[PDB]
Amino acid sequence: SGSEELLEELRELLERLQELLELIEQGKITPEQLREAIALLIEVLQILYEALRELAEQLQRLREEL
Amino acid sequence: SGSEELLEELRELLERLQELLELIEQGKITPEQLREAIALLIEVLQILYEALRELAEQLQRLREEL
Amino acid sequence: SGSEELLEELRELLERLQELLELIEQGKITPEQLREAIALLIEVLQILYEALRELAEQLQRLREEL
Repeated sequence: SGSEELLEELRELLERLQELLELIEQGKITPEQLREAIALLIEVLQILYEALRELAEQLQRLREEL
Repeated sequence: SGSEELLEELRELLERLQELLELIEQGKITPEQLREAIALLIEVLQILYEALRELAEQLQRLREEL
Repeated sequence: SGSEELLEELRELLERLQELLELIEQGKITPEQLREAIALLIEVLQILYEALRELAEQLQRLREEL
């Protein structure tokens, strides 16, 4: 579906966020990397919101098919 | 549905987060704005979690209608 | 379902994020706590992404059951 393609981007961005998470856990993240992590969180969330909207549209269209 | 109303709030908060993202991309965000972005990310996520829970409840109720 | 178990972890992590949000709103959060909040946002998002993928798989399997 389309939701899938969106989930692929969630996946890759989250792999970079996983690296930033491990830097936080290690105590090594710089201010520039904290700003990168904030930006990636916003980018991920915008895509996850769109995938949510598409899944809600599918569920309500099928609710309208019964 | 109810999920929709929740998605509207995700939408507006995300428009402010889009502005903060562009400040990060420009290299211009202040510490106060980084703190604002973190707060908005938490607020958005709380709403997206509730919308997720409602959609999972709908899917499992329909799973129970078949 | 499985999505539920995932939503429980979203719930608890979000209760700690709620506390960090209130510190931001009060003007009292430290840099260490800002880093904690960023890490928790990434952890929550990884779980919410997995719960999204599972719900999309369920919807598309049922789409394939009609």
